[PDB]
Amino acid sequence: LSLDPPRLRSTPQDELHDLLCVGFGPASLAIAIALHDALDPRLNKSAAQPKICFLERQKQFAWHSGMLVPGSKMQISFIKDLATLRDPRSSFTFLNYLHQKGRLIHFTNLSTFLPARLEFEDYMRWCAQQFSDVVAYGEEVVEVIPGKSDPSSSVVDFFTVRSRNVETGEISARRTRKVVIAIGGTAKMPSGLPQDPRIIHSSKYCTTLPALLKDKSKPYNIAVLGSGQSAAEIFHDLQKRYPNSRTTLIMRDSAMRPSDDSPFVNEIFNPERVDKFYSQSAAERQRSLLADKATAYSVVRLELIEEIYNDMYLQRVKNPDETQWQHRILPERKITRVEHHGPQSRMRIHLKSSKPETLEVDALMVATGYNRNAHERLLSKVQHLRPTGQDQWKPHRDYRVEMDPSKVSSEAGIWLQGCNERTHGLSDSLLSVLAVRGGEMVQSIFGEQLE
Amino acid sequence: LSLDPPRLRSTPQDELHDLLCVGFGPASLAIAIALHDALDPRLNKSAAQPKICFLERQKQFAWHSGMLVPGSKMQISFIKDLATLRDPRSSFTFLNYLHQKGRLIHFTNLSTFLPARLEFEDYMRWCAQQFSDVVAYGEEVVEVIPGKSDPSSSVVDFFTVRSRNVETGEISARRTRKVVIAIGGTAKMPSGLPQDPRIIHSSKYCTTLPALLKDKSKPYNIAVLGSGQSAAEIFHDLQKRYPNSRTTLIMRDSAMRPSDDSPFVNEIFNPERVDKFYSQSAAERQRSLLADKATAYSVVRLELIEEIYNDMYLQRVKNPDETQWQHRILPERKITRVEHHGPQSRMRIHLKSSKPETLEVDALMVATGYNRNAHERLLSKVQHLRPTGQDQWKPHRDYRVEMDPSKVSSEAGIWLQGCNERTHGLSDSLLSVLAVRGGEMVQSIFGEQLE
Amino acid sequence: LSLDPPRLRSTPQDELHDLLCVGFGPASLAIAIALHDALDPRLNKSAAQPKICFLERQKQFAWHSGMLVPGSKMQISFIKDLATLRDPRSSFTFLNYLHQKGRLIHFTNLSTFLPARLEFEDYMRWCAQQFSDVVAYGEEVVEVIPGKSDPSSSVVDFFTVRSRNVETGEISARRTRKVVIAIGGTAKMPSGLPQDPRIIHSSKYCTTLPALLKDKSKPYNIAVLGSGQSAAEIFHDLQKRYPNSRTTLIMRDSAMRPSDDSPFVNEIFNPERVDKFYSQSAAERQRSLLADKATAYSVVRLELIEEIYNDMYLQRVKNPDETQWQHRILPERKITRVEHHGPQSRMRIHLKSSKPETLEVDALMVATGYNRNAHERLLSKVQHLRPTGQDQWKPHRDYRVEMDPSKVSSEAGIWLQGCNERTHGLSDSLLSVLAVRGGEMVQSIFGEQLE
Amino acid sequence: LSLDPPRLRSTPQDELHDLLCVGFGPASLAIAIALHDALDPRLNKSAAQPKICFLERQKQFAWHSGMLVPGSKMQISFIKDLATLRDPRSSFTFLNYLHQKGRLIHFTNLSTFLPARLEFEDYMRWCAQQFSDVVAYGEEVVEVIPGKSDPSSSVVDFFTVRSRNVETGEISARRTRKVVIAIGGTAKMPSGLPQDPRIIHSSKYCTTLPALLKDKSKPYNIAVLGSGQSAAEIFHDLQKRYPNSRTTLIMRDSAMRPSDDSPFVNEIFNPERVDKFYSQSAAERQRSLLADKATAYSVVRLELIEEIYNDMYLQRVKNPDETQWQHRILPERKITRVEHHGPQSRMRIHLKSSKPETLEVDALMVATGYNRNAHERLLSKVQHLRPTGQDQWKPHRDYRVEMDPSKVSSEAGIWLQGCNERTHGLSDSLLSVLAVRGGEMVQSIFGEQLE
Ligand SMILES: Cc1cc2nc3c(=O)[nH]c(=O)nc-3n(C[C@H](O)[C@H](O)[C@H](O)COP(=O)(O)OP(=O)(O)OC[C@H]3O[C@@H](n4cnc5c(N)ncnc54)[C@H](O)[C@@H]3O)c2cc1C
Ligand SMILES: Cc1cc2nc3c(=O)[nH]c(=O)nc-3n(C[C@H](O)[C@H](O)[C@H](O)COP(=O)(O)OP(=O)(O)OC[C@H]3O[C@@H](n4cnc5c(N)ncnc54)[C@H](O)[C@@H]3O)c2cc1C
Ligand SMILES: Cc1cc2nc3c(=O)[nH]c(=O)nc-3n(C[C@H](O)[C@H](O)[C@H](O)COP(=O)(O)OP(=O)(O)OC[C@H]3O[C@@H](n4cnc5c(N)ncnc54)[C@H](O)[C@@H]3O)c2cc1C
Ligand SMILES: Cc1cc2nc3c(=O)[nH]c(=O)nc-3n(C[C@H](O)[C@H](O)[C@H](O)COP(=O)(O)OP(=O)(O)OC[C@H]3O[C@@H](n4cnc5c(N)ncnc54)[C@H](O)[C@@H]3O)c2cc1C
Ligand SMILES: NCCC[C@H](N)C(=O)O
Ligand SMILES: NCCC[C@H](N)C(=O)O
Ligand SMILES: NCCC[C@H](N)C(=O)O
Repeated sequence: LSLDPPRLRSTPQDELHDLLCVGFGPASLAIAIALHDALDPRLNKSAAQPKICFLERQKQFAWHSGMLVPGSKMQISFIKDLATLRDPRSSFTFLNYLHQKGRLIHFTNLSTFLPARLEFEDYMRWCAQQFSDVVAYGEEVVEVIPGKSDPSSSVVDFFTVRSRNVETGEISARRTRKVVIAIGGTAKMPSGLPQDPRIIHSSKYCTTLPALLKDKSKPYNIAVLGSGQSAAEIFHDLQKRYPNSRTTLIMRDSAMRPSDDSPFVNEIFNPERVDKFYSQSAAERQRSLLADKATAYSVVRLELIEEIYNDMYLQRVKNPDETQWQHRILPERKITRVEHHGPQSRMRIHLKSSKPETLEVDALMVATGYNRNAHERLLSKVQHLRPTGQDQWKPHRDYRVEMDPSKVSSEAGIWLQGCNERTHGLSDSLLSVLAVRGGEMVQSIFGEQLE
Repeated sequence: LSLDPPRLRSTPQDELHDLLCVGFGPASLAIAIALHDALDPRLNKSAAQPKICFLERQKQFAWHSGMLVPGSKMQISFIKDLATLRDPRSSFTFLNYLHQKGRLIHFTNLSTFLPARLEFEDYMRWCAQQFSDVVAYGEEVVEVIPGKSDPSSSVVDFFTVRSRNVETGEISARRTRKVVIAIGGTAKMPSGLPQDPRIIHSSKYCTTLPALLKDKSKPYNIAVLGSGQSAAEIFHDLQKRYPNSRTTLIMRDSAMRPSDDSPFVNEIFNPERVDKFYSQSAAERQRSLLADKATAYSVVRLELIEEIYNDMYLQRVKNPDETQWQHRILPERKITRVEHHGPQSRMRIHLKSSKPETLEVDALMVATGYNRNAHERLLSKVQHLRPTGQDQWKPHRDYRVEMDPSKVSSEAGIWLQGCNERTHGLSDSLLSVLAVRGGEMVQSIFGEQLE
Repeated sequence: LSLDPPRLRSTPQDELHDLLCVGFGPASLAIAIALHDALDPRLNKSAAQPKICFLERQKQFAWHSGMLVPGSKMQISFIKDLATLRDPRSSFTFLNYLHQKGRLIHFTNLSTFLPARLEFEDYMRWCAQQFSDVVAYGEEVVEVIPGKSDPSSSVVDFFTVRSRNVETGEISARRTRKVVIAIGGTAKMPSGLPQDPRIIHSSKYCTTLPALLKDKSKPYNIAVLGSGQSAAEIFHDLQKRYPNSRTTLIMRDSAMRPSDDSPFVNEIFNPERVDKFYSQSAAERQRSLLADKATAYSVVRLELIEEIYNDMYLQRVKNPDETQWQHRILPERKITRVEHHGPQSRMRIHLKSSKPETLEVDALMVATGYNRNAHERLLSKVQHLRPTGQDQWKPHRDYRVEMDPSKVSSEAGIWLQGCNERTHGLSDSLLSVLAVRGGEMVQSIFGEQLE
Repeated sequence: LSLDPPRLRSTPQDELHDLLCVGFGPASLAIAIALHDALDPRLNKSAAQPKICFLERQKQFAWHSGMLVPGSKMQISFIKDLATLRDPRSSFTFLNYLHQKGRLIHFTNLSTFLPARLEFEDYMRWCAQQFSDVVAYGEEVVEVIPGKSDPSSSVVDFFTVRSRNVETGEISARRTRKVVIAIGGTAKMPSGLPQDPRIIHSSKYCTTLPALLKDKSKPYNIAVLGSGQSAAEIFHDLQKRYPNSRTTLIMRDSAMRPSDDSPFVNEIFNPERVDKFYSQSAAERQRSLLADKATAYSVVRLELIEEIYNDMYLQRVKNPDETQWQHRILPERKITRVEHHGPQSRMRIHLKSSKPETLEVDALMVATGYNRNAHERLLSKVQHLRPTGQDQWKPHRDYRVEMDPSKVSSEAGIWLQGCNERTHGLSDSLLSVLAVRGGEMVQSIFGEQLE
C-alpha cells in the first residue's frame, strides 16, 4: 500500500555508541519505533542519526514463543500497540500493519479488539524487521562494565557491553555512553521442586514439552501447577494437544479467578497514571499494587475460565463421578514431595492441603510466573557507582537509574525497562504503556541531540 | 393455568404454636414454601398440619422497596428462586409463577437469567399471598421471652413472642415451642456522620428522598457515599430521576470494582457447599470469607459499571474539563466533617484523601451497607439460657442456636436465619440457598411431626 | 432426589388399542409425557389407563445421532423442553431432569439457555426410558390399513398398523382406533447427484463417514454441499475430526447467513400463534412462511458463523493466498457433474457459477435438508377414505386428518405430527411447541375418555 | 498532541475552478480529506494546489442532526472512518482525532467499535473545520449549466454552478471544469398521507417535533410509521423524551427485523467488492441488492430491538392487558386515511391490515426512508449532453457520468456520489467505503494534475 519508512543506519561496533539496548523484545522495539518517529520530519517538525545498537539473544525476533498456544488471544486492546497511543499517524501502528498486509478490512469484520497472540507477534515481527540493520541477534549480553575516557580521572563516562555469541560462544564488546536494559523476566520456580527434565516451566511449553512427550496420541498423565493465565491456557491446550492424556490442574487457591479489566479499575494502566503512581510514597505504592492485584497476577481471562468450566461440565454430563474424569482440577493443594528417581516413566507427586493423595505423571508443567531481577547480574560491576549505601538500583521517573554524580558523567547513564513495577505501576511489565514510554525514553536519552 | 395448591390453616393466637417466625421476607417465605411442599402428598409420598405463624412489620409483603430503582436487575439466576433448587416440580418456582401469569413464553424470548427486581419482587409477592392466612402483617416483634409450662421447674419449654401493632401501637403475645428469627439487616451508617434528614441511607432511597427533594426538575446537588452495588444504582438513577441535578459519587476506594460471579468462584454459593464451609475452623472460615469478598461486598455488576463509565465518557466528549461535569466521581476520599446547621438548603461536606475540598449538597445518600445484629436485641431475655460463658449466639449447622441442655427442653428452640455468614458462608444473607435451606429448616423444625 | 412417577402399563398386542403412535422421537415423546401428566391426579384434579403403543424403528431412543457433532448446541431455549411451556410443575422438565441427575446447580453456573445437543438428547432419553413398557423398538412401520369391525358395513372404525422387525425381518400387526404418524423427515438429496458411497447426506455424518474415511490423520479432501446449520457444523467439525484434511464448503448462495431469533420475529414460534397461523388463508400462510424463512431454513447460528469466519481469518494471517488455504469456502457455485467411476480414491466434482473449475474429493457431505412426505407412503391404502377429490391429507387444527364422515367412524382417526408446516407454521417440525401440542393432542385423542 | 496539517488555499469565485463539489456531507468531506492526503509529501512521495470549492446549504457542518437521538450509536466500526481504510497513517483518522482531543486512552477503555452518533459527528466536524477556507456554507445549489469557452463551437468544456444564499436569497455563480454532486437523500413520504404540520418525517425529528409539542410533560399521543432503524430509534426515544405520552409504532411488516452485519455477508461492504458488484449485469445487480437487503433497509440493530422488547415485556409485567399499555406496537397495519381538519389538537388515523380501528394522535412521525433522485433536478439543463436516447445518468465505475464525447471535452465532467447503489452496491450511500472512494475520486478527477 505505502512504502516502508527509511531504515536506520548501522554503526560499526568499534565506535562509541550513543545508546546500546540489551534485549529486543517489545520494550526495546517500542524504543526503536519511537526513535524512528522522532527522526521523522513528517511526524516531528523539528526532525545526524544517533549511533544505536540492540543486542538480542534469540536468533531472530520472537515474542514468548514457548507460550504461543493455539487460539491464545491478546489480553489487551490492539489500540495499545507499540505506537498508537503515542502517535496514531505512526507507520508502526497495528492498523497500518494490517493495511500493509492487505488484511485491514478482514480484521475489521472480526469485530475484535483482541488479536490472536500469533497475529500480534507477527505485527511485532513486522515492526522489528525494519530495524534489522541495528539489531545484532544471537548475542547474549553477559555484563556491563564502567569505562573512563580519562583512565586517570575518577569519572565514568561510558560503559562497555560484552555479549556471548550464542552460536560460536565468542565474546564481543561494544562501548556506549548510555545503556538500556530491557530483558523481561526469568522463569520463577517453586524452590521446593527438584530439577528434572519432566518438570518444565510454562515459558518452555511449546518448545520443550513435545520434545519430552513425542507421541500426541499416547495416554500421558500431565499435571499443571498454578492458577494464573498460563496455567489455564496450558491446562486447556493439553486437552486438545494430547487428546488421550489425563490432565490435572494443581492450585493452592480454591478457584481460578477472573482478571479485572473493568473500565474504572483499568485506568491504572493509562500512560498518564505513571506520573501519579511514581510520585506516591513506597508504602502507598505497595498498598496500591496489592489493591489492584486482580488486574495482573494470578488471574485468568473470564472467557477462558468459562470455556474450561464448560469442558468440566461436559465431563459431568458423561460421568457424575469426578474421580473418573479425564481432566481434573485439584484446588487448595500444595506439592509436598516429588518422587522422581524411580524406574517408571512417571514421577510421583505427593499433595497436601494448602490450608494452614498422590498423582503419577509423565510431566509437570509449572506455571508459577516470572522474576524480574536478571538485570542485577548484568550490572554487578557497576554497583559501586550507585550513591553510598544503596544496595538496590533506584530508577528515576524517566527510568534512568540513580548514580553518584561525582563518579559518573551527566552524559552517561543506565536505564531500566520492564522491571520497575515497584516504582512505576502494574503497566510497567506489560504492553500497556510501551508506545508512550518509548517516546519518553527517546526524549530522555536523545534529548540534547534532538534539540 | 392450574389451580393454586391448598392454603395453610391459621392458628388462634391464644394457642401454643409449633413454630413462630419473626419476619416474612424471602428467608421466612422460603420456609413457608418448603413446609407447604413437605405437606404435599404429590411432592412428598409420606405426606394434622403444624401450628405456624409469621410476624412481619411491613403492612404487606415487600422486598427492599426503598431500593426498587427503575431498571434494577436481579444479580442471581432465576433458577435460584425460592423452590427450584430444592424441587423444580414445586408450584412455587419462578417459571411456574410466569406460567400462572400467562407470561412464560414472553419471558423466554428475553433470553435472560436476570429478571427486573420489580418482577422478582412480584414473584415473591405472588408466593407470599398464598400464605396470607398464617402471616400477621403490621406486627413488629419486640421481644422473645422464655416460658416454663411448669413454672416451678427449671426447664424452659416454650417462648412468648411479643409484637407491637404498627398502626395501633398495641402489644400482642403469642406462645410457641420453636422460634425462627429471619429479620434481615439494619442500615449501617458511618459513625462520623451526624443525624440529619438530608442524610439518608440507601435503604430509604425510593421512599424518603423524593419526600425531601419534591421537585424533580430542580438543579439539586446530591452526593452518594460508597462504591458498592447500592451506591452505583443510586448514582446512576439520580441522573435519570433528577435530570438537572449535579451528582457526586464519594468513595474511599479508587474505583468501583466488578462483582465476581465467574463459575468456579461462584460455586461457594452452591447449597451443598454450606456443609463444607460450616465444618471449617473459625480461622479458615474468616480467611475464606476474605478470599471471596469480591463475590459479595463492595462490588458492582460489570454491566452497571460499564454503563456508568460510558455516561462519564459522554460527558468527556462534551467537555474535557472534568471539574465542569454535571455528574462526577471522587475516588479515594473520606468525609471528615459535615456542616449542617447553616441557613442554606445545603450541607457543606468536607473531604480529605482516604490514604493514610468541599461539596455543598441538598442531600447525601449513604450507601454503606447493613449490619445483621438486630436479633440480639430481640433475644436479650433468653441469653441466660445459653451455655455458661457464651456472649454470642452459636448456631448449629441446622441454624438452631446452642442452649444449655439442662435449662431448655429438647422440644423447644430458637433458629437464626440470614445473619449467619460467619458460620455458614457468603450465601447466608442472599437468595442463593433459600430453596434448599427452607427444606432443611422444615426438616429440622418439624422433623418429628413429619415422621 | 424424588422418585420417578408411576410407569404406564403395556398392552398385549392382540388387543384393540386406543392409540398407536408411529415413531418415538421428540414429537411422540411429548405426547407420551402429556398423557402421563394428564393421568396424574397431582397435576390434573380430574385425574382405566388408555391402551397405547409407540413403534420406533431405532433399537433404542436416539435424537439425530448422525449429527451429534462434538460441541453442537441446542438452537432453542431449554425452557422449550418437552413439558415446561405446558406445565412447569411436570416431572418431565429439563430442570427437573437436571435435579434428578444431581447436576442442576452446576448447569445454573453455566449461565446458558442452550445445552449441548448431547445433554439435551440425554434429557430426552431419560424421559423416554420412563415409557419403555409401551414402546416397541426395532419396529419399522410399513403400512396403515383401514379396518371394519363390521366387515359387511361401509364404515371403517379401526386401523391395522403393520411393522417390520428390523432385526428379524418379521411382520407384526397391531390394531387401533386412532393412529398418530410422527416420523420426522427423510434426507433430501439434489436430484443431479449420482448414488455413490462417497456421497453422504449430513444425517449420516457421525455414523457412515468414519466408516468410509477410517484414518483420521490422512490428508483427505472432503467437500460439504450447502450453507445451512448442518453444512456449517459439518464443515467446522471436519477441521477438528480430520486435522490434515483439505475441506471445501460449496454453496449456491454468496454467504452463510445468520438465523433470526430476534425477539419480535421469534414470537411466530409461540404456542398460541399456531391458532393464528392455522386460521390464515393458504396464500397468506405461504407469504408468511416466506417472510420468516431466515428463522428456520438455510441459516446458521451467528456464533458458529463467527467462529468459522475467525478460522478463515487465521488462515489469511498465515497465507494471503486463498487458493492455498487448507479449508476453503466456494460461494455462488453449483455442481454440474460428478465423475465417480475413475480408478482413483477420489471423485471429480465439476463446478459452475450458480448465477443465471474442479475439485477432487474423497467424500462429499451433502447438507441439503429434509423432506417430510414419508407419511404418504404409510397411508397409501387409507387414501380412499379422504373426501372425494382430495389428493393430499388435510390436517385439521388439532392435527387429525380430514376423512369422509360417511366412510369413517367418529371414534376412529389419523393424526399427523411434524409434517404440517404448511398449515401450522414454522414451529411444527421443531421442538418449539412440543410441550403444548402434546397436551392438545392428548385432549384431542383421549378427550372423551378423560372426561 | 501534533499540529494540524497545512490548510488548503481558497479560490476567488470568479476564477475557473478545477473541481466544484455540491454538498459537504461525509462523501464530499472524504474527497477533501483524500485530496489533502494526496497533496501530502509525507503520505505520497510524488506530492500548484488544485482550485477547489465545496458548496453546502447548511450554515455549518452537521451530520443528520434531526436524528441525533440521545444514545444513538454508529452502526459501523470506527475503522471505517473517513481515512483509515485508505491510509491508517492519515491525520484524519478517528483514532488520531481522539488523540488530538486527549481522549484516545478513555475511548480505548470503552471497548467499543461503535461510537455515539454524537461523537462521530464531532469527529467529522473536526475534520470538516480544517477545510473551512474552501467550503462556502449557507449556499444551496440550484442548477448546473453547461458552458463553452468557445461559444461558437459545439463543445462544452466547463460548467457554471449557481447557488442561492440561504440567508440573503442572493444567487452566486461559480465556473468549474469538473462537478461532483454529493447531496445525499431527500425525505421519502408515503403518497397517501396529506400535508400537515403534525405529520413529520423522521429526518426532522430533533428539529421540528419539539417545536410542535412544546411541553415534554404533557400526555401526548404520538405515532411512528415504519419499522426500520429510524422508526425504532424514534419510538424508543419518545418514551424518554415525552415520558407521559402514549406512543404507537405502526408497521406494515409483522415485526422489527435485525440488521445483518454477520461477517461473511458484511463483506459486500468491502471497498474491493465495488469492482465486483459494478461489473455484474443489471439483472444480477438487482438480484444481489435484493438478496442482501437485510444488511441495509427496513432493519434495526439487534441491541435496539432487544431493548424495545424488554420495555414492552416490562409493560406486560405491570399489566397483562396490551390494550392498556402506554406504548404499543401495531404490526401488519397500513394507514388508509388521516382525518386532519377537525377542531381537536389531534388527527384521527384510520388503520387497516396490510395483508392483501383508529388512533387519535398529536403528531405522526413518518420513518419511511429516503429517495436519492435530487441530483436529477440540479442537472436538468445538462441532460442534452448525454448520449442520444439516455433518460438516466449512467455513472462509470469511477462515478463520472457518461456524456456524448463529441459534445463534451475530455477535461470536463460530472461525477455522482452517494446515489449510485444500483451500479455500485449497498455500500454506496453509507460511510463504509468513503475513505477508499475519496482516494479513487481524487485520482479520477485530479489524475493528470497529480502526475
Ligand atoms: C504468555 C505471556 C502472554 C502475555 N500476554 C500479554 C498481553 O496480552 N498484553 C500485555 O500487555 N502483556 C502481556 N504479557 C506480558 C509481557 O511481559 C509483555 O507483553 C512483553 O513481553 C514485555 O516486553 P519486554 O521487552 O519488557 O520483555 P520480553 O518480552 O521478555 O523481551 C525481552 C528480550 O530480551 C532478550 N533477552 C533477555 N536476556 C537477554 C540478554 N542477557 N542478552 C540479550 N538479550 C536478552 C530476550 O530474548 C527477550 O527477547 C504476556 C507475557 C507472557 C509470558
Ligand atoms: C437493594 C438490594 C438488592 C439485593 N439483590 C439481591 C439479588 O439480586 N440476589 C440475592 O441473592 N440477594 C440480594 N440481596 C440480598 C438480600 O439480603 C436477600 O435477597 C433477601 O432480602 C434476604 O432475605 P431475608 O428474609 O433474610 O431478609 P429481608 O429481605 O430483609 O426480610 C426480613 C423481613 O423481616 C421484617 N422484619 C425486620 N424486623 C422485624 C421485626 N422486629 N418484627 C417483624 N418483622 C421484622 C422485615 O420487614 C423484612 O421483611 C439484595 C439486598 C438489597 C438491600
Ligand atoms: C442436526 C439437527 C439439529 C436440530 N436441532 C434443533 C434444535 O436445536 N431446536 C429445535 O426446536 N429443533 C431442532 N431440530 C429439528 C428437529 O426436527 C426436531 O428437533 C425434532 O427432531 C422433531 O421431532 P420429531 O419426532 O417430529 O421427528 P424425529 O426427531 O425425526 O423423530 C421421528 C422418529 O420416528 C422414527 N421413524 C421414522 N420412520 C419410522 C417408521 N416408518 N416406523 C417407525 N419409526 C419411524 C424415527 O427413527 C424417529 O426416531 C434439529 C434437526 C436436526 C436434523
Ligand atoms: C439517522 C441516520 C443514521 C445513519 N447512520 C449510519 C451509520 O451508522 N453508518 C453508515 O455507514 N451510514 C449511516 N447512515 C447513512 C448516511 O447516508 C451516510 O452515513 C452519510 O450521511 C452519507 O454521506 P453523504 O455525503 O453521501 O450524504 P449526506 O450525509 O446527506 O450529506 C449531503 C450534504 O449535501 C447538502 N446538500 C444537499 N443538497 C444540497 C444542495 N442543493 N446544495 C448544497 N448542499 C446540499 C446537505 O446539507 C448535506 O450536508 C445514516 C443515515 C441516517 C439518516
Ligand atoms: N494482562 C494485560 C492487562 C492489560 C490492561 N488490562 C490494559 O488494558 O492495559
Ligand atoms: N449478589 C448475589 C450473588 C449471588 C451469587 N453470585 C450466586 O450465584 O448465588
Ligand atoms: N448501516 C450501516 C451498515 C454498515 C455495514 N454493516 C459495514 O460494515 O460497512
